Amino acid sequence: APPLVNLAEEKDVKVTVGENMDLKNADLLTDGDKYYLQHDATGNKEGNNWENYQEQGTEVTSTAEGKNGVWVQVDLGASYPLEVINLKRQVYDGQATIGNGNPSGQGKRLKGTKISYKNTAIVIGNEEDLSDGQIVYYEGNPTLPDGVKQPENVSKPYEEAMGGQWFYMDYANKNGLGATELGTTKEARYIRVYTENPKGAAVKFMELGIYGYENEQDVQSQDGPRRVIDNEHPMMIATAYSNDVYEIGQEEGPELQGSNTVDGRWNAIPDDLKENNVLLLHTNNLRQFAPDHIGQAYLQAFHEHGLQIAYEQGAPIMLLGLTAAATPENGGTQYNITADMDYGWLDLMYRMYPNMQGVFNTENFWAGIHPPCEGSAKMLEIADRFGGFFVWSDQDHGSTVTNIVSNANMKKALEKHGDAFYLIYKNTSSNQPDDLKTSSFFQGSWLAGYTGGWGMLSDTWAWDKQFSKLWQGAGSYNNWQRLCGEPEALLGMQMMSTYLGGGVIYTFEFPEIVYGTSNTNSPANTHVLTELFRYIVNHPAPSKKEIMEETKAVLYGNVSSDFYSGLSGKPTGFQIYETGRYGIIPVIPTWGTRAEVTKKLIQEADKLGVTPPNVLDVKDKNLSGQAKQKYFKDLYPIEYVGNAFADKWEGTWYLYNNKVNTNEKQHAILPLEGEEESARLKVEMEPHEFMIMNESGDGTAMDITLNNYRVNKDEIIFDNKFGLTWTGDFSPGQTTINGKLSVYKYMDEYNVVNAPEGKLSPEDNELRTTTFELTKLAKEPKVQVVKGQQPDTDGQPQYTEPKVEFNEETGKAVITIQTNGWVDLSITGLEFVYDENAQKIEDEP
Ligand SMILES: CC(=O)N[C@H]1[C@@H](O[C@H]2[C@@H](O)[C@@H](CO)O[C@@H](O)[C@@H]2O[C@@H]2O[C@@H](C)[C@@H](O)[C@@H](O)[C@@H]2O)O[C@H](CO)[C@H](O)[C@@H]1O
Ligand SMILES: [Ca+2]
Ligand SMILES: [Ca+2]
Ligand SMILES: [Ca+2]
Ligand SMILES: [Mg+2]
Repeated sequence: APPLVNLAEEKDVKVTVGENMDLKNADLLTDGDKYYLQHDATGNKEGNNWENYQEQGTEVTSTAEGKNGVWVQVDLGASYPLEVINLKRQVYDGQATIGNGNPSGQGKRLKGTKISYKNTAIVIGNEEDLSDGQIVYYEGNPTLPDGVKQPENVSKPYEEAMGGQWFYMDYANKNGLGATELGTTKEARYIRVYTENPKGAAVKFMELGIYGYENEQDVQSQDGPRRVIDNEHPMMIATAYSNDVYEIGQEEGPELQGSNTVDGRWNAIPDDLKENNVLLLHTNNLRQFAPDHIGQAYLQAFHEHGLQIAYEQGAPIMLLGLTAAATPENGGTQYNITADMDYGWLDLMYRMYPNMQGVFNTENFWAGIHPPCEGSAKMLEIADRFGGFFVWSDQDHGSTVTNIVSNANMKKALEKHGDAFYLIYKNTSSNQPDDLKTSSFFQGSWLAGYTGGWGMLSDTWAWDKQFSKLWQGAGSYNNWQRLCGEPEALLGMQMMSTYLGGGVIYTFEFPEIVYGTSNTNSPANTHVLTELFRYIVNHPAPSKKEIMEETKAVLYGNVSSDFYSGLSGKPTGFQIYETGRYGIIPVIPTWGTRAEVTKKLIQEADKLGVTPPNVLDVKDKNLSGQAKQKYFKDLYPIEYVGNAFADKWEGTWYLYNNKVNTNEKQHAILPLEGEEESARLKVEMEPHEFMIMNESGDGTAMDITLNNYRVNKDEIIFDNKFGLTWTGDFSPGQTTINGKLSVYKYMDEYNVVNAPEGKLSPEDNELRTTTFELTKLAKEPKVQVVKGQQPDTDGQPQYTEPKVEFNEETGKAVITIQTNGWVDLSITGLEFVYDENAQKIEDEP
């Protein structure tokens, strides 16, 4: 257990009241329950109806005539450093009803009249009569203990809330309501709460949480950030979705999609990569549409439970803070139990769990604009106060970033806390060609210093919108089938392109396919993600300085989707390029006027010691399409010839075949280093392959890593040879739809890395050819596999031994290999001589 605890709950406390007061059911004050839900075992429903909100609690009643004010006091049994207090009293005058929310007819919200209590005060101390009392909070005019002085600044009443009220130990910080620095404590044994009900002599106290430490040695402090996210410290996020089943008080940790667990996902990660990974707790459709009491209870219980399990395993955590515009801010939806977030609870999670790091937001604007901005503004402030971070994932059709800045509170929060805020793409709607513009916006936002970084969320839902079987269009298959169809190597190609643009966050869905099921690692995870991510961890991406230095043009405004065609590549929806010649092309959205953005970018460049790029409005005559190619070709020299993607960056060539789902070979012809400048490497690749090449520099050697890992889904998924049920319906006794269960069955039984007996190795044994032509050489070069992807349990090879043909009379050496997966090749004994016929590395006339 972490050092910050609810002492009121953990200790054997004594509860008392003043003379002429009656005390009833004292144990309810410190039972950890603020909601008194009764039907947890049946999904918080009795029949088809959500259970009512029924408020129970410790009742204190004045029996002194004409004097309704009461107090209740807790003796913790010893003096402890206290940091936070949470007080909740009866919220509703009478009983609240369950009425219509947002969206109308599905969302549910409590309705009724809320109580605003008066003459509320909180006093703590180390004498039982509190003659040494210190004021934590004071509203109205309750008579304090003898020896405790009236405070100068007095609070006014507030409306009681579902989560209660939160108090901290700095009276000068908003009269005790203002959240303090981690570890701001006062030592006390006795805690007294004063309250007067506006109607009558009785107050029901539903909970008094008193959070502190066992001793002063355990008191925490804010000594720096919880993590660094940058080119030298990249971060992979894996989403841990609730399976939508949970019961408050259950012994076992929350079940995740695909028979996964929080601890299980963490322990599946290779040890050397754990420091660059985080788990995102996502509530998914847990208690979806539920009214306030059920929503808040389940949001809190699910996240706390995940945090605790993570804490025991040493796993850092992000929480889903906001999706589907489901926020407690005015106008919010109830599409998710994030609707019932209590910002006091979110603060508590950072104080209680040292492994709590970040907040995640995605997919809001289809459902509402300003509510998710208002909520994100508050959560960004909280995250950054604790040295944490905030990630916002979305595709930008053109108004995503401008919507964010159009909200005054979010704009202001970004100005103060922007260094802890990260924008990552999300290519779910792959059929809209906004992938490349999104990356440009997000890179541009970072480059100019409005945000702390950028990155990627690649979603296999992208495949659903366009394709099915290999080389085929969507056809008439179920969407859960098409979800499974994406080539594994393509995920690596996407990672490579994000890396080259100085991206620092990497995340993938559908998690049960890309990371795995049943706490195992999937084929994608094992043979692509973990391999390439290890390269990214050990070979830092370009810094902001390096991006700035290589960038000759920055655009301003809402760049056209189709701008990239005939430049870096046609937007495919899959976040890949035809060439690396121009980089990502940073486009700064309208964070301010062109002049304001220009000044900001110049300041950022100056700070890095770099020449500022020129800023052009997207509408500039030079970017028209006739003149755009001329303008960009004059700024950025050609590096290689051919139709494959290639980028040379700091001595290393990065390549891929850039066809998403068309079976075409592509090539790249590279000028090689050394004394002989006519030296050439031609690479030819079939689709779904990426490559990293490093020359020795003296023209004698080179190392090549290639990866073209692709599982064939044609028979198992699309022909459906095992007769799985791919539909959106529930089957008898199931809380998960058939389509999902089928994905899980595929991953558990039919596509298993190192498949044990009775399970199938992945369908990955059909190999494809990569060829390398080296010219002009005097003698045959030497090739060998340093390391290669090993067989699954079926014994079938993932590569064949490389073959070298060398022609004496011409310079040409041809190296051929067949792979499905990764190999590290080493080529040595290269003796280049002058080649008058060497391919010219230049543009066409
Ligand atoms: C009902 C259901 O099973 N949903 C799962 C599914 O949800 C995603 C798909 O519906 C997809 C179709 O193209 O659209 C996505 O927006 C949707 O994502 C989910 O909902 C949005 C609002 C966000 O909260 C996302 O974080 C969330 O994933 O697939 C996801 C995983 O891709 C989950 O399993 C859902 O349970
Ligand atoms: Ca209680
Ligand atoms: Ca380059
Ligand atoms: Ca080198
Ligand atoms: Mg195999």
